[PDB]
Amino acid sequence: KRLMVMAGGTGGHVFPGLAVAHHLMAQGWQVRWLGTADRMEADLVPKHGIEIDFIRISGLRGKGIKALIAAPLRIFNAWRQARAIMKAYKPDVVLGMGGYVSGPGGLAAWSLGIPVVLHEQNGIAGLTNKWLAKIATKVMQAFPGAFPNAEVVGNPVRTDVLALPLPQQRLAGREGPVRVLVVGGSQGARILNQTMPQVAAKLGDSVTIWHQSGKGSQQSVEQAYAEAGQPQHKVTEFIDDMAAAYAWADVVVCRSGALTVSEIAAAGLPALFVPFQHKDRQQYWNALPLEKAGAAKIIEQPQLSVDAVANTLAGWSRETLLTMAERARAASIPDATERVANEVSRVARAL
Amino acid sequence: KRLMVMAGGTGGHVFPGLAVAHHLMAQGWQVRWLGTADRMEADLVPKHGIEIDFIRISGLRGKGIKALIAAPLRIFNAWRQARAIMKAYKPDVVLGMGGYVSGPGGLAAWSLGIPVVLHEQNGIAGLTNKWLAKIATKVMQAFPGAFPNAEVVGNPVRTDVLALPLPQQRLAGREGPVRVLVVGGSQGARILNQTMPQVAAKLGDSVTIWHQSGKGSQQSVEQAYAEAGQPQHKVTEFIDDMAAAYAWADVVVCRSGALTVSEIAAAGLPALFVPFQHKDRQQYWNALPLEKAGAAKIIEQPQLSVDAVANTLAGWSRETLLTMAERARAASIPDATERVANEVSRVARAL
Repeated sequence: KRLMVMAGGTGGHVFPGLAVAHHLMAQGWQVRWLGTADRMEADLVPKHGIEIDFIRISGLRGKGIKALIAAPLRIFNAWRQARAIMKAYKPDVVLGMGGYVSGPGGLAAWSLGIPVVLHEQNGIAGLTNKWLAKIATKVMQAFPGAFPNAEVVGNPVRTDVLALPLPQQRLAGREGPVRVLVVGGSQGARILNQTMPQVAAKLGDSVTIWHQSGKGSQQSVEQAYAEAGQPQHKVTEFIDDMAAAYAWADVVVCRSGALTVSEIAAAGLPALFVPFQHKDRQQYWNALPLEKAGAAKIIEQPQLSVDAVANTLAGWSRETLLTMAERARAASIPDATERVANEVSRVARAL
Repeated sequence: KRLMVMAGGTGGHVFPGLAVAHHLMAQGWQVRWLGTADRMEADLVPKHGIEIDFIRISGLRGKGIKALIAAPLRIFNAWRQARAIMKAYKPDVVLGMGGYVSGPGGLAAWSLGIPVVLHEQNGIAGLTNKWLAKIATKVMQAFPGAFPNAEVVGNPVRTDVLALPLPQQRLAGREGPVRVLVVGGSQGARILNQTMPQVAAKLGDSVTIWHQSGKGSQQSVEQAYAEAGQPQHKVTEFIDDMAAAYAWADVVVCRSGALTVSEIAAAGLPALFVPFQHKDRQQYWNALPLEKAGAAKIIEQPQLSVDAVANTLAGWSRETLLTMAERARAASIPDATERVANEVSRVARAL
């Protein structure tokens, strides 16, 4: 069976799409990618041993369906390019993980009678997925709320995180300072590198921190902690083994990208989410589900301060943290990858 | 007031000598150094703005004072070199901090009628100091036992450590995992770098570690802890602010060079001393004083192992550690520099 995946690196849709592709390739499936030449998937997908076909959508990015149809020549051309690719590759089903390229791609598949399956990783539907869903044979979403009735299947999560012991077991008999894990990602989180050292000064002996500063920020954060009078805290540029860090932690302080929220839920860890601000507030919507379940606390930019973070952490006892961890695990969906792959398989079967 | 300090090729002798030098220079005293052009003092002393005269003694092969004294022409020449140096500088007194170069220097001062003051930093007198004591006007030792009746004045301690709050204040209300500070010095202690990660594995959550690995060993030790399943421990190449680390720690695992032992006592901290093995067992004798006071535990490499260290730490309760801490502080002398400085002043005035 042939599967064509539409998922660009922008918006981070390529990673979950890659998870599904690899899962199906292990089932004998042939997978081909549909993306754009000057985007991240152009370099990453080939490194995964997967072939990729390109189309041009220049000037069409950021346009919703009404805006696309208002550009007759360009939308028709991208649509014709995708149609040619699909007539040649002849996929049995097309999977759209979100992203602008999936618009013309989805329209091409649909016009050719190829079933379209979509997956939305965020708490709020992306511009393209929102309208593409109307010609989709099957629509899935990671969290509830992005779409009114789409089956909730979660996002793919790293196997090592999924393998972690349940919260009660992991936290059993644990006493001593609340272990705070600060995660900034490869590039690091500027606001966290600046805020946490002062938070440490306010909380003193009540917490033990492992702060991941991001590339080239190890030295300055390490210095900030010493200046705050809490030099004993651990600061690393990166964390290669997130599963090991999650197993150690009592609570995590980090941004709320969609995959990150799913990973946190699967790890069964309480979190204090600092959503990246944006008029769309995508990350805010990604974290909301966990906050609603009482597994995390969201502090958007408009309320972020040293005192807000410090007071928030200080208010969480070990009993409260255990409850939050369990609620996180409960809000988790461990087999998102298999579920999506199975639905893509069922739809290709025309069942 | 002119003083000539004679201290050999080891920080053990040189560092305390520099403290006494600076202390007196800030009081109008003129100070000059006597050492060897090939040893570390040749580079360090000039960096402190102090002039340094050298004694050239070739063909020793590392034997030291015992060899020099067994070579008639060599001892005669070294003694005359020192006399020429003292005839030109005309010091009112000379301070010997140990080391073979102080031997010809002391003989020279004695032959010119210049009083000789000695300071022994270790639990066992160095051979040069032992013989020199036979012509010295005043002998002082850091710990009792080096010499039978020499005044005990201790060793110079960095003042940021001397100012650390008392054990009761530091440990008041402190709970949680025992904080273990592993110190290997600028070059690191290979055995500690290899032993502590394994010890961490055995003690798990009962301890929190801050391991100072030494130059170029940060990454290998960091990796060792991760492989031992305890990646959360802090690992730093160096520790500049030792006072801050000592403030944080509950117990210290380190070598027992003389200055280190005095520093541990001043910090009022329990310690697991791992003496550097040698025929003279110098470090063993430096530590023995604290252990006898019930402020530390000594473990020589022969009976040193993962289980040996882990078992020792696991056997110390917080109540016990507080006791040891108080014992350590009680066995401390905070005015070593001022004390030796005063004795030097008294002798120079022929009091």
